Amino acid sequence: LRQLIAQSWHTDEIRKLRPSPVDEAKWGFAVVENSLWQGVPNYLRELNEQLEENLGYKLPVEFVPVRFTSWMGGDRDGNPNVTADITRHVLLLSRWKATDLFLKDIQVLVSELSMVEATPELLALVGEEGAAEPYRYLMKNLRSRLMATQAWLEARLKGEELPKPEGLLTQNEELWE
Amino acid sequence: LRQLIAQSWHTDEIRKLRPSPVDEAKWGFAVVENSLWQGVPNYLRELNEQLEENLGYKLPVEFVPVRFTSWMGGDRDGNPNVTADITRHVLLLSRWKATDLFLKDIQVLVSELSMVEATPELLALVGEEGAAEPYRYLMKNLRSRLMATQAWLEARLKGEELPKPEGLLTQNEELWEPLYACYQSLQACGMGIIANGDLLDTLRRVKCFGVPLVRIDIRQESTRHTEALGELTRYLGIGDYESWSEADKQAFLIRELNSKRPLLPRNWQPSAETREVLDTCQVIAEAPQGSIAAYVISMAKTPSDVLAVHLLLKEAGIGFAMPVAPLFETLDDLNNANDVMTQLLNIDWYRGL
Amino acid sequence: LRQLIAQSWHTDEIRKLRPSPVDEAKWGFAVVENSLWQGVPNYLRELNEQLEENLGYKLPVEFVPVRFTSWMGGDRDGNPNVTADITRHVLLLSRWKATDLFLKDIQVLVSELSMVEATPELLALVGEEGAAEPYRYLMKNLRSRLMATQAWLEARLKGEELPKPEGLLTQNEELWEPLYACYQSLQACGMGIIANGDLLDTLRRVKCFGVPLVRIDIRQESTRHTEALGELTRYLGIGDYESWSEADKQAFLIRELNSKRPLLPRNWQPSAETREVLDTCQVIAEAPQGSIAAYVISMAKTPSDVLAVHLLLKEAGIGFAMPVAPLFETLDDLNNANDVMTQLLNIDWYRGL
Ligand SMILES: [Mn+2]
Ligand SMILES: [Mn+2]
Repeated sequence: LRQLIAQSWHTDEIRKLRPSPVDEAKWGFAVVENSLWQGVPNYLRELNEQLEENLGYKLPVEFVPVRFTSWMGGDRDGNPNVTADITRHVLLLSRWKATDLFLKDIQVLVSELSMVEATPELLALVGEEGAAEPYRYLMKNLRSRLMATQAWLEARLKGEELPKPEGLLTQNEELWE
Repeated sequence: LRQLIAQSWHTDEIRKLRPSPVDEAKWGFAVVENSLWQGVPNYLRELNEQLEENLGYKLPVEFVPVRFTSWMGGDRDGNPNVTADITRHVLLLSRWKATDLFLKDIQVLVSELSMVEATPELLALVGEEGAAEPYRYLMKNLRSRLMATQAWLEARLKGEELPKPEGLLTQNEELWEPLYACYQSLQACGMGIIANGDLLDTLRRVKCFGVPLVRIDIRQESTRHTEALGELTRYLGIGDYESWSEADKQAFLIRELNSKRPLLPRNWQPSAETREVLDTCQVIAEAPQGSIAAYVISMAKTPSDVLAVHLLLKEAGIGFAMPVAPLFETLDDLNNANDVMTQLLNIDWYRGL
Repeated sequence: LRQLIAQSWHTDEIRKLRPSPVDEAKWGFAVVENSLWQGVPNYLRELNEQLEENLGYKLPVEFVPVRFTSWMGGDRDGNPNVTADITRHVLLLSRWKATDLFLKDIQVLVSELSMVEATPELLALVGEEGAAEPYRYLMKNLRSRLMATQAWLEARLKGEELPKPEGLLTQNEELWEPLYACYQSLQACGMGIIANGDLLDTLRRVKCFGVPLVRIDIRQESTRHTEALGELTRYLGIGDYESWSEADKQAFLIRELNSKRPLLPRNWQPSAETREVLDTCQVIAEAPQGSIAAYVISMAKTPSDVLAVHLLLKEAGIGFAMPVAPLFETLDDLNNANDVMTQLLNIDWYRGL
């Protein structure tokens, strides 16, 4: 506690210059990772435990009633600094950050899913090659697919144009499935 | 809790095959990161708080009395699977892992050291360019330096040979130095509490774990050294070392240990066993100083047993003094141990080495 | 003609600085490509047409009696600027240039060998894949193989170290073989006239110039070898070679030439001069066999002069028998020459080497 307080008294930072839409877009990523990332799923577990306790049923797995959106790098009402270039940029950055957070989730999954008992349907979906570590297989495929798109956006962020990898992620269905 | 237990009941893994020295070397890295990494520095804080409370003084920052070492990928006593190639490999892997753990420490430091108040000495050390974010500067330099060496070892691990980057890390002094500089200014400039926090922890970990992460120890039986040196002598037509009495072996060993002309034939054809003894000393010699803690000689029975490894290491080209240790592990060897070392210390050459 | 003359009156270049061994090595490549490259094969065709006309027979295709060699970047007699580093460099450059000239020959061949009629033996040698354009196949393979080695030497020339490609060219046999296979089928399959045209020319150039382009010769004074071997002996505490009478020098040299234990200290500190003598033999030894034609010993006066270089080369690690040649260049040395060689041939060890 004394360390942490001291940090704040001595860790002084003070913008000298007006923040920019990217900076403000970045603070929202900070809120997303330090609180919403754990917060949403917990909210959904509690809500589900309560439904079943009090009413007798749980919402189906496919039903996620919450969605977060941001106006950062999207709102130009009255703001000349939020240009189409900035939005383009911020749009990319979000994708980069989702890749960052989704990799941490996928790593965990790649190591904890050592189950070998699987369904015809799931086995079919892999059929041989990784049919001796099925769930792990599908998590390893996704891991590469995420790592590929990450690589591509770090280039675009940098200003380089280069074709997009075969497993570029663009839709949620690609992670969901 | 139910999730965690379920994992264990369903997460079944069972080796199908004999683990390998790399695997066992890997479990030790797992112990290092899941427990020793936090454990050592805490042990050192508590010990320090107690010294000062009960006795009135704290040990100085530069004094880290604990060091961890591993025999994994270092002990070949009785184990044909621990080859000089494996040790080479494991030696590299440790360095890779230290880079991994040291980066996590350095990242933290790069963001929390936003202090701008610094000392003449520290400012000098950066002087302009980063003289507007001094401590951060030195942590960013180290970050690159670590990232560079990491990159290099992931290639070597892979089997690729490519020159080493300008900021390749090989010694603990290279991590110590900058880190210690920040500590000093922060104390000097009134930021004691920040200095004695995560910096202190990384400081202590450098000396406790450092560059190699965990130094290894090499261990081979005495018999194996006698055979390598016997095959060598017969090839040179000098005689047969494993037939000579012990006074002759020491005679031969002291003569060669003092000799300036080499003995190991440049392009020789030994047997598998001998080559292994010879290659292992080449790894020791090839490895950065401070990677290898000691050469242990299991089954040591006489003074020539210890002198034998000093000869081989000399032949392997080694620039520093490697601690050799006889391992007495029989009632008679224990019984004879004292006699064996008083003779060894009576040899003037040994005593000064 | 007026253009060409004008060029010379206005194209003035004048060295401002002393040329370097590389520059002089380069002028020899200029002679090789502007005149020897066409000249040798023409000399061989005329000589062959004459043999058959006047005597009734032609020499066999495998017999190329001419070979060109250069002393450029090989002769250090009296020249401090020709260092072992320069020779290493020039040795590489020659290989680069042979790749350059051999590609021009191979391109021609890749397009003109559209013949599809081939022999069992040749078809076997390709068997499918390129069995629908056989001769072209083998010329395309060689083309890549040459292009690969070219790439590798342009890096080494540049100072970069990177492993060598699978199809690195080092011997003339590697160019000869495929080329000779095509010749054989073309003769066998009725395409004599095509075989005896540009293929014949490249065939003869491989043996006349080959992989190294022009083998070099190394040349150092005898005195320099005596000093290197004197400094060595004093360091080992054996004595001082440049004081021993000639019978003692031969004694010492024959003993060591037969010895199985090395003599050159692994990490030694000689003087500049000695190191140069030692490094040069390491280049010779390091270089592919057939790059170096001979070691010439200017100022050779006694049998130990020749034996001295065989000892150094042995110490440098050399796997083949390098032709050593005494250079007698004084009236007395000429006068004593015969005596010097009859003693050398009376040494049984020398005679069989
Ligand atoms: Mn034992
Ligand atoms: Mn002369």
